[PDB]
Amino acid sequence: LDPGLQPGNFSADEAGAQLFAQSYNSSAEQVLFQSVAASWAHDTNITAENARRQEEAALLSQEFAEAWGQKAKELYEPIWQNFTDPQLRRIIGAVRTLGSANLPLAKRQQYNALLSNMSRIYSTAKVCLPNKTATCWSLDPDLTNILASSRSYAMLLFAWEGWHNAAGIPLKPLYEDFTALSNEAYKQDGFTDTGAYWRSWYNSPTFEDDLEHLYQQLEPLYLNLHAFVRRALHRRYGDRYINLRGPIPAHLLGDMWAQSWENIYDMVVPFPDKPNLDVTSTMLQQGWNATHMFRVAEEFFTSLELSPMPPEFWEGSMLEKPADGREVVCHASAWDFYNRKDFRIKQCTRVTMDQLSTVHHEMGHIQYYLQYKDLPVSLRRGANPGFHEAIGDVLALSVSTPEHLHKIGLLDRVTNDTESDINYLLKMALEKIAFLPFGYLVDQWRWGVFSGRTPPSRYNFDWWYLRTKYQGICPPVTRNETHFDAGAKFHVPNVTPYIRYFVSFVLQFQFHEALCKEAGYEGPLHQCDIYRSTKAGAKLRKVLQAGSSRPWQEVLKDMVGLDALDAQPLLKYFQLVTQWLQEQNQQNGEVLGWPEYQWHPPLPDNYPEGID
Ligand SMILES: *[C@@H]1O[C@H](CO)[C@@H](O[C@@H]2O[C@H](CO)[C@@H](O[C@@H]3O[C@H](CO)[C@@H](O)[C@H](O)[C@@H]3O)[C@H](O)[C@H]2NC(C)=O)[C@H](O)[C@H]1NC(C)=O
Ligand SMILES: CC[C@H](C)[C@H](NC(C)=O)C(=O)N[C@@H](Cc1ccc(O)cc1)C(=O)N[C@@H](Cc1ccc(O)cc1)P(=O)(O)O
Ligand SMILES: *[C@@H]1O[C@H](CO)[C@@H](O[C@@H]2O[C@H](CO)[C@@H](O)[C@H](O)[C@H]2NC(C)=O)[C@H](O)[C@H]1NC(C)=O
Ligand SMILES: *[C@@H]1O[C@H](CO[C@@H]2O[C@@H](C)[C@@H](O)[C@@H](O)[C@@H]2O)[C@@H](O)[C@H](O)[C@H]1NC(C)=O
Ligand SMILES: O=C(O)CSCC(=O)O
Ligand SMILES: [Cl-]
Ligand SMILES: [Zn+2]
Repeated sequence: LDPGLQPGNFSADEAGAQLFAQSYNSSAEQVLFQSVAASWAHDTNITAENARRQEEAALLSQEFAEAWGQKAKELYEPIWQNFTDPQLRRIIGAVRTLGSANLPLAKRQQYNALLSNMSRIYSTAKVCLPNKTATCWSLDPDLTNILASSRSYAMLLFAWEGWHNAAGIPLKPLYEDFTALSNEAYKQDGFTDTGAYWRSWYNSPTFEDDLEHLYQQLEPLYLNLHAFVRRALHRRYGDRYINLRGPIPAHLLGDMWAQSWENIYDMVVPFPDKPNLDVTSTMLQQGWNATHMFRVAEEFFTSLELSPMPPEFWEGSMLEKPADGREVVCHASAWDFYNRKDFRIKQCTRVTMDQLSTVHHEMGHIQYYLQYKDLPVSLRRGANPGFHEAIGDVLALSVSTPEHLHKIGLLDRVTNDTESDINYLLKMALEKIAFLPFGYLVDQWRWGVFSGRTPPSRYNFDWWYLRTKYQGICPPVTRNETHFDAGAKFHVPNVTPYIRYFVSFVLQFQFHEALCKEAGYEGPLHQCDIYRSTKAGAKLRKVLQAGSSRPWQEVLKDMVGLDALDAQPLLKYFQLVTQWLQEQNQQNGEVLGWPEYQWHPPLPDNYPEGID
């Protein structure tokens, strides 16, 4: 790539490996910077030239990783793993893994070009109306808003079917080629497949057993929530479109992927007439904008004596969807340019309660970057990716409490009684409990694809098996193997792992319990607010500053006092609504689960032409 960035002479000792690590990280910052810079230029401004520059930067990275990774094994292949320094062998281990740099140039370009094509197709896909193909809808905000607020079966379906056909179908041939190239690359590193590489980041010999054990404890909660919500949908949409012993049609839960259910809170509220805990209409009434939401988030972090967002963030970030007519990736993201200075968020922010927590979630990533920027490049990661995803969510739990919402002016009164307490915990259940099966299943699908279990001829078949098995949902229309419904979820074509979200959703409640203890708080865990707790903030600062220097299991014991992940804090948090939901399901004579697994709803009568 460039002589200055290539490695020189180092001895085959542990002492030389320390010198090797320092020279690697120094040159790496420059390589990562141009790569992240070119990705930013593309994702905020999607064109052919920016894609070309993106791919050109991707090649240089692979050239860098090859030279240093090849030189690492040359010097340290047999002797590494036997070093006394835990931090060193972690760094050296990551360096010898070349990834897509194991491929020849011809295949490197194919690998890099596929990523850009899959990314381009996903973010530029549109849904046009069939009769008057003029006003085509994008995913964000148009289809997102339709799925959130529309209560028309036909309209919801048209949006769901349109998006899955638009994104999915053209992605399939490209995703097949990527999977083969990805496996070829990571097999030369000694992994069975790419999936095995992804799972290794959690450095646990019994990882799949642990996750499976956690979900078994969490399944009863989802089953009761599922049943209760199914009953409410039955009353709304009727006996034809809802089967009380079958799976719920996947377009009715208020979300394109049915990943979180908060948008149907109004339909399923236990005790209505009380102050609406969805503060979205108040935000719009008071005139909240994107800039307000990020600053409200920032203030929460600084109240814990964590770092404020630097000048570069406010200068560089994209906090609203451009009105220039530009084509942008609207999926929210948090950016580290590896120059210990430039940090940014790219978000097509809408003024809504769930977006306010998304803002917190994205700012949690940034806060992480800010806390470990002084560490060496290889250690600028979370203890595991799940830690990175859980920081912003932990604070959001405090923020969402009716007491805190009152303090920031979004809720006029909170009568502390049993009925308000059930209203809130159900709302949080629709956000947190509903997601668990989806967070768990996405990577199970991908682990099967990478391992060869799920060939192209079974992509959709295996996707909907897992969707039905875990979420208890069915496709609102018939699907075959021309469709590729997994590709209609951002993370699949953008090749970024999803298991971190299941880990994060379990872990954020372990964190929340630990911080409320250190805040000196007592009483029900779901009414805790760590706002302005410098003591709780000093606990968070230490884990964030650790980065990836210490193994996540020991980092977790210093914080929570336990070696591993644990479902108890999550169960403790929700206990009251769990008992309440079981009570209600028994009184309604509900069947938990979906015994009629084959059932699918019929089409609307004049769909699509006529209904529009
Ligand atoms: C809303 O109502 C709930 C239910 O009554 C309140 O929970 C109760 O809060 C009080 C005061 O914080 C807790 O008192 C504490 O009890 C422990 C004993 O475990 C004691 O060591 C402390 O010194 C303190 O006296 C009480 O435990 C707690 N009840 C339960 C069942 O957890 C809640 O505080 C109310 N929320 C608001 C904002 O007023
Ligand atoms: C093109 C660069 C990426 C956008 C970025 N990488 C860098 C070096 O800034 C990155 O992976 N950021 C992670 C948050 C994250 C970052 C690092 C971690 O170790 C873990 C999480 C992130 O923003 N994830 C988001 C989803 C996402 C993930 C990857 C993308 O390319 C785009 C969006 P979120 O989970 O907040 O919905
Ligand atoms: C979007 O990217 C394109 C390039 O892919 C940018 O277009 C160039 O802009 C520079 C700077 O003004 C001009 O000198 C070039 O003539 C343009 N080239 C082409 C091919 O159009 C464009 O500026 C970017 N848009 C934004 C808002 O940054
Ligand atoms: C896959 O399905 C395609 C379209 O689906 C069919 O027609 C639409 C309008 C709906 O009525 C739906 O229920 C039907 O299944 C077919 O055109 C295509 O041939 C199918 N692909 C394969 C390989 O069979
Ligand atoms: O809602 C979020 O952003 C957190 S869950 C991850 C996802 O979006 O798929
Ligand atoms: Cl992950
Ligand atoms: Zn995230």
